[PDB]
Amino acid sequence: TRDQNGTWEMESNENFEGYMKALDIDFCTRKIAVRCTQTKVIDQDGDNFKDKTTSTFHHHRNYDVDFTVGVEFDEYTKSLDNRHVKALVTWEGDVLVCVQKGEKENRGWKKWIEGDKLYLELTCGDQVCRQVFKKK
Amino acid sequence: TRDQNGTWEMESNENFEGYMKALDIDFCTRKIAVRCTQTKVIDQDGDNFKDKTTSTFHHHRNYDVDFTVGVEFDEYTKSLDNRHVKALVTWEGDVLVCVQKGEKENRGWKKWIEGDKLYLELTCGDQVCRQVFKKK
Repeated sequence: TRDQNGTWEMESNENFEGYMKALDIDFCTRKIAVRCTQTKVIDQDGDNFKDKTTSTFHHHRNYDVDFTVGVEFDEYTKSLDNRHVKALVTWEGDVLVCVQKGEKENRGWKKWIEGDKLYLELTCGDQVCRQVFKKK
Repeated sequence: TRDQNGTWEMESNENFEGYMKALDIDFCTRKIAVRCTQTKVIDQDGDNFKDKTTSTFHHHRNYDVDFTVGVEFDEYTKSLDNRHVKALVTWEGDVLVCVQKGEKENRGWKKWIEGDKLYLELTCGDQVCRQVFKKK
């Protein structure tokens, strides 16, 4: 049949990355594009076509870590760089301090309550990231 | 206080990209990561900690094309390779066939209905991508 009218949801995708490579699309765009869902709305009147395609990219990660202060533990940093470190968490006053021994030097974090907010400083080498969280 | 229990929502995030760079996280991952929401649930019993962090990012793009079978038209392939092509769509039986004339050779697609599914084959050079769509 020639009638392509309808709302179409992509259910299978084969060799999208090979096609994109042939178009000289960079590895980054290919990595996001191949993870997208695709919805195609086709409005067709005889030989006249309107095609609206919506591509959607959705990312969710969960990263769960359990530890006991003072007991060195094995950490696999799956939510970041996916490396194995030997982490040791200790208290320095009211600050929670973690050294993450492994491939990277000067790697760890500090976590503390100040005001009614949670402060997190992550360090690796010469870089320090500071994050602040509020209670929900 | 040493009591870090609670559900925490990130409200400030500074030098995350520098920290990720030091961890050898590529720019492609970093651009997604800096856009994620972050919620941290800390369950703490004395020196025993469970930390569950969840990160989410959602993005959607639209690509809308109108054409008439047999009428050549100008197409700019944003959301793929960002090139200008002169597209010409024709019927070959009940198969909708398009040639995207331009820089890339053997570039085009075929679109047809078989059963109640929509089949799309995209071609560039020696690469063929095959996509199958179902009705919603």
